[PDB]
Amino acid sequence: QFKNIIVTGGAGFIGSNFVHYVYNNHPDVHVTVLDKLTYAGNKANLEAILGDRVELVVGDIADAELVDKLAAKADAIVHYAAESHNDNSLNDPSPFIHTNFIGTYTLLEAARKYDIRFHHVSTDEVYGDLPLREDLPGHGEGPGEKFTAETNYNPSSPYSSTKAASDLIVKAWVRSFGVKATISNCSNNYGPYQHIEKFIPRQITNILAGIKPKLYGEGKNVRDWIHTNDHSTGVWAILTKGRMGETYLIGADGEKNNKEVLELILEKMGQPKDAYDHVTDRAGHDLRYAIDASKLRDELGWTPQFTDFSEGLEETIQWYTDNQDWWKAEKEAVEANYAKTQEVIK
Amino acid sequence: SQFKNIIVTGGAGFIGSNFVHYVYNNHPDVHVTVLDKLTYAGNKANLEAILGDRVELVVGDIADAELVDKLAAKADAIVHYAAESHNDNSLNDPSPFIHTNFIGTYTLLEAARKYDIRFHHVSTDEVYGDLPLREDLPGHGEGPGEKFTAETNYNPSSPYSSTKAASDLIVKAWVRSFGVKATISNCSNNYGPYQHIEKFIPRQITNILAGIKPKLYGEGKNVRDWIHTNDHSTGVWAILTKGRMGETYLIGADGEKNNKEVLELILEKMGQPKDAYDHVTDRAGHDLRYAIDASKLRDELGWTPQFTDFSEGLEETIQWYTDNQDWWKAEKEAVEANYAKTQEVI
Ligand SMILES: NC(=O)c1ccc[n+]([C@@H]2O[C@H](COP(=O)([O-])OP(=O)(O)OC[C@H]3O[C@@H](n4cnc5c(N)ncnc54)[C@H](O)[C@@H]3O)[C@@H](O)[C@H]2O)c1
Ligand SMILES: NC(=O)c1ccc[n+]([C@@H]2O[C@H](COP(=O)([O-])OP(=O)(O)OC[C@H]3O[C@@H](n4cnc5c(N)ncnc54)[C@H](O)[C@@H]3O)[C@@H](O)[C@H]2O)c1
Ligand SMILES: Cc1cn([C@H]2C[C@H](O)[C@@H](COP(=O)(O)OP(=O)(O)O[C@H]3OC[C@@H](O)[C@H](O)[C@H]3O)O2)c(=O)[nH]c1=O
Repeated sequence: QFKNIIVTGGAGFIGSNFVHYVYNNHPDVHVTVLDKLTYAGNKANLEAILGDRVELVVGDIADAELVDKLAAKADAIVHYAAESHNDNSLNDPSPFIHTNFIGTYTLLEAARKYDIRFHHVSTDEVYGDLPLREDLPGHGEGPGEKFTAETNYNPSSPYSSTKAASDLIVKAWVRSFGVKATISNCSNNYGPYQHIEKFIPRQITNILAGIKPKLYGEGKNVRDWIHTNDHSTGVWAILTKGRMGETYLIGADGEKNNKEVLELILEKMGQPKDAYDHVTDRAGHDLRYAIDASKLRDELGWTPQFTDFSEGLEETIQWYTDNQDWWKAEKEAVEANYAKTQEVIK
Repeated sequence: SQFKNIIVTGGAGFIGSNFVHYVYNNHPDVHVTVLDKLTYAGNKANLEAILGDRVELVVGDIADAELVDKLAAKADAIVHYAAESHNDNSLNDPSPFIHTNFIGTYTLLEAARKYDIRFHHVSTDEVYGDLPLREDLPGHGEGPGEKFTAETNYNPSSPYSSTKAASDLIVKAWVRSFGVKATISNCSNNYGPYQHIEKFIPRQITNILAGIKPKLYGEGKNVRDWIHTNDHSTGVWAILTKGRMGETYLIGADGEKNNKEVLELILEKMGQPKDAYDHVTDRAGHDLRYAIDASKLRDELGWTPQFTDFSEGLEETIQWYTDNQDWWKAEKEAVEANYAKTQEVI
């Protein structure tokens, strides 16, 4: 149904996985990646697949003149570009305001001008926090104990705040101006090409570099893990078959606490169970996230394929091990940045 | 009276100027610095009588970080009214709404964080979206979820209401993440003296005084919950001085009416025939019914509205616009010409 799509943020983790998906499975589609190449953008994520199907344009989603030139030639925008890290947002919120809110607005106005399709990629963090399962009457399976499409927005941080704000203007542009938009809110992704500032890759690559893994407080927090490959298929389903104006939740029923994830990484890599450091906990830290993906399953027939987390994590560890040249140049700098605000608890 | 040097942003507009007069007359220990950009909606005449040693007007933008810093360094609280406030202007040109409502709120929040001072965010019932009419509700407007509460989901409809909702979300995230000392109020439709003639009630009153037909959008079945600006002022004062840090309070006076009935009352009170008006082009995405349950504010802080007789409040408002024609006569032609660009008689 689309032949010339713009993928914003396609040189990053999840966005580049999506571009690979289209290159492999839909070779009749042309992709134009629009990416600013911040600290998180990486030409190596796309270099081997650039050609007649995929092109890279370096620039800012808030650059209205550039966005206009690109949108005049496209039939859809799939929007991943964002500042994506909670810890960076606590240290300096400025680029989150610019990219996440002003950038989304700029893209919406182009979609309105050219009357083209727009899919907004977003997060479960817009809904805030939930209690741990041991503290709920239905132990996580009762009404209201997971997020649904009817859950109230209640974000906790400058990152999650600016994401939620962007979701709200998308929805208002549909009602007020008839923009052809859909929204997705997905749980925590993992897999190859994730930046080493994030939880799973940071621990794996610390171990590879002879550095201790780092756990925030005692590791009680719970995240709902989904493989990026499954997020790609979900977005493709919503883009091509979704109902205009609707919000869809994406998740794979994969809740784990941070302590248990770290213990699995240590064991898989041959390290002792206690070979890690407890570090300064995150201001305003969100407790538990959990997604009920019944609407997407029911309506569009999407099913996740990578539901064995043990096997998915094993393949992820092997990828970081086999591609050390992809991350080694960033290790010292990322760890030094964290050292400015985190220390070992003792 | 815990706060002795406050900043009131947007204090040269309708509701903000009414609040500054309330402070001058009722809290003589408070010095007020107004920060106002004087857009088409700002008017020094709304403040002139009380300008002097107790109230200063500083002309500038809430998005100018350098100016905001200089003022915040001398203050012990910020009460934030500055906004682009009109749904119709937001549909014609969303640009100033993005700049003022979102970037402006962000800039003020960063100053409150820097100086560790109290911040009260003034917002609207429109952040919650729309409700059905009472005749179409199983509880006739009296059941759970048939009026807005502090637990109601955000679901804004327009560029105006979505930028306001977005600003509310960052305020709450700055509280959880950084400990900013903020409260939020969400109020229903205000009326009274000093309201800009682009708005519903003053537009009809002044059109009649000028020899022009009033204008009703579609059949006028839409419902708004009217509160006198004087009661909004006492509500904000209560929340500023006694509210629980981080909480939202709703302000309303149980005054729901449809637009047609309000227009008919104006016509009757001004000695005009009941059919002496035009139906005109309806608003894109028009919100149907708004309604506020103000229980939380009444029960926890002891506030009660004093102007509960709408007929009498409207009578006094008509008299004000009649006695102060010099305050608005020069703006009439331009406001009506702007509306003619997008509104025709139907
Ligand atoms: N990572 C997750 O678990 C997760 C889950 C659900 C949703 N999301 C959302 O998915 C999207 C991508 O997340 P990710 O983890 O790949 O992020 P990432 O940090 O790996 O990549 C972000 C990309 O955006 C680019 N970028 C930043 N600012 C830009 C700007 N102004 N103009 C153009 N490009 C810009 C960067 O160069 C980078 O390539 C984001 O919208 C995020 O909120 C992430
Ligand atoms: N009018 C209502 O029924 C209603 C109800 C609830 C809350 N609100 C909110 O109350 C507040 C005041 O509304 P109002 O009806 O008095 O609006 P208004 O249009 O009468 O006044 C807006 C004021 O803000 C100033 N301003 C605009 N942009 C600015 C900027 N960037 N920097 C500094 N000043 C700027 C204008 O000069 C003007 O004096 C708004 O935040 C609005 O969202 C309105
Ligand atoms: C100007 C105008 C309005 N209307 C209708 C539209 C609305 O249903 C109603 C009120 O219109 P507005 O004065 O534009 O107010 P509203 O859109 O309800 O928003 C107001 O209250 C909420 C506040 O947040 C907002 O700032 C304020 O402008 O009357 C008419 O029928 N005829 C008119 O000429």
